[PDB]
Amino acid sequence: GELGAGTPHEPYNLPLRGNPNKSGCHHCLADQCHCVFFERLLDATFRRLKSLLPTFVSRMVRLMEITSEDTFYDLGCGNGSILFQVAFLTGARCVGIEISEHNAKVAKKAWEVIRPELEGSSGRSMSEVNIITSDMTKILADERLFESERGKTVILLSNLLFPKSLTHYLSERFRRVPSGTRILCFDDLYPHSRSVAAIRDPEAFRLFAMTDYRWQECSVEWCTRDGPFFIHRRR
Ligand SMILES: Nc1ncnc2c1ncn2[C@@H]1O[C@H](CSCC[C@H](N)C(=O)O)[C@@H](O)[C@H]1O
Ligand SMILES: [Ca+2]
Ligand SMILES: [Cl-]
Ligand SMILES: [Zn+2]
Repeated sequence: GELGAGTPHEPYNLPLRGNPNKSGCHHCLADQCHCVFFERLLDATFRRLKSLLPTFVSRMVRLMEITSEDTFYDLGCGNGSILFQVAFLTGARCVGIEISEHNAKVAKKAWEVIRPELEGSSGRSMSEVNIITSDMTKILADERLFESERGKTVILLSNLLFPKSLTHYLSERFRRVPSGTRILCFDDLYPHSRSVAAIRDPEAFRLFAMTDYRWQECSVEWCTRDGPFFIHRRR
């Protein structure tokens, strides 16, 4: 149902439906979804105690082919909302890395209060969610990270406000993750808008299949309008 072709000139884009689906959602292709449920649950949880909204996560789970056999990594997970939604929708093991100690504390406490509610409503046990309080560069400096997962690895990199040096280091490091790994970024790790890119960086194209996307309107906190993001799949 997505429009476009995933190319730089025709990125994949999903227009909002004029009327909500049966779950009240204007975003998802499916006529049933959990976006509003998670909106309300997240808001209630964090009241009891720069972001991607639940509609974005619902679209992402489909785009990145996330399965219960995958391990989902949110690099810069913040309060952990993405981890909670991905675990609920996929059953994958979820790992978040957060450099801010306060944010890691908030994510762990929110997970503790939220997991009982998800398991009570769905009747199913939640997969594991782990929060690592650290700079992601320290963690990813280990070449053995992700290797045992055999490419059953999904990585979210919300790096619009990351310094360019950090994104560049991640672009270098992700060339060496196993085949099959899927990586989502916003400030492109492997700029490929121009046709000469494959001559400038032939290794990046040998190592990745690259797909361009527009995020749906009102799916990101900072913008009501749409914007670009990219999925790179290790060949
Ligand atoms: N070098 C670094 N290592 C780990 N986390 C970092 C980091 N630089 C920035 N971050 C974190 O990345 C987060 C970006 S906000 C994105 C939050 C979440 N991924 C979402 O999509 O909703 C911030 O919480 C910030 O603390
Ligand atoms: Ca490797
Ligand atoms: Cl490898
Ligand atoms: Zn939805």
